[PDB]
Amino acid sequence: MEIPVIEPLFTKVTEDIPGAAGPVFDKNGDFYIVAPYVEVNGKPAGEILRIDLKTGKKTVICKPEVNGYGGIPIGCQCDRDANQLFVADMRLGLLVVQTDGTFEEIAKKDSEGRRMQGCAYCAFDYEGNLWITAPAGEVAPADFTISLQEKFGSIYCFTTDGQMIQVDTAFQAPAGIAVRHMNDGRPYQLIVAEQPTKKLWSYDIKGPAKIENKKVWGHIPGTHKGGAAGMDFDEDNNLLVANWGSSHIEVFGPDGGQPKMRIRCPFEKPSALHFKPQTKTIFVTEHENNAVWKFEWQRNGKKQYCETLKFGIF
Repeated sequence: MEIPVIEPLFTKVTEDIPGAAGPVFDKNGDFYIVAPYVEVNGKPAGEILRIDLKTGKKTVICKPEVNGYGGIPIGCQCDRDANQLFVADMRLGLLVVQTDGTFEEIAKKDSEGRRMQGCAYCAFDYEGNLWITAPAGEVAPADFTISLQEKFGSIYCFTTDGQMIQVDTAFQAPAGIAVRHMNDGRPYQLIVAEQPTKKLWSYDIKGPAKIENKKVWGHIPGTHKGGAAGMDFDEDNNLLVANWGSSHIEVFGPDGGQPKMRIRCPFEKPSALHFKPQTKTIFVTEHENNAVWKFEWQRNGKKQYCETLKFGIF
């Protein structure tokens, strides 16, 4: 059996975004991305940008720095309790970013007193817990390292009661992260991409910062440089994964294994993907042209945590 391949129309949203990644929509419908590879004096100076969907014009929302050390923001999720962005930063860890450009560095150390690792991708479950991958070594002012060769990448859970808890470690550059929910809305599986090994790993979610039953969930095709990066679910719990270096987005079924479909990209290096709320439109960031694109998927995306109601009774 061959994996079926579709090639839908990709439309340019914006361009000239150094290391375009972390697409996200806020509670007002505003579109945001990150530009991690922006530099000042040969030093990290990554930016969080807002983009007008009609024109493609860019507004620099936040240029985060802690004690003179610039950030490398990679992955974003919007909160539901307030219109604020949770941003995983490779130099600064987890950040909470306001629309006025002010930001708060969440953790310099974890719950056990260990020094915080630089983060890349984050994902909310419906209970409010933020699951985060950390492929980098220690946060600034430590020297920047990434676990591309040796296994020191970690997984974190920022719980609802504000605890930064390391839930697993010994990953070789952990990348994209997503939560599989059951039909009733209960968090069921935590899917974690491991980039160079071309594998997706899964956990069973038992509760806040509680993961068990670690196993191989899916396989990423290709022997190219790179692998799985940004990823998210559609409404049927199909996982769509940006496969950096393959010119493809992989489509997995709810139970994983081998991809059931491949989406051909007009570029080599998709970095991340995010649905526009209540639509079939996926916004894809990529590193070949350092640009943002959009295409229509077969169905709506999975309801995002920022769309849900904190005081809703259903």
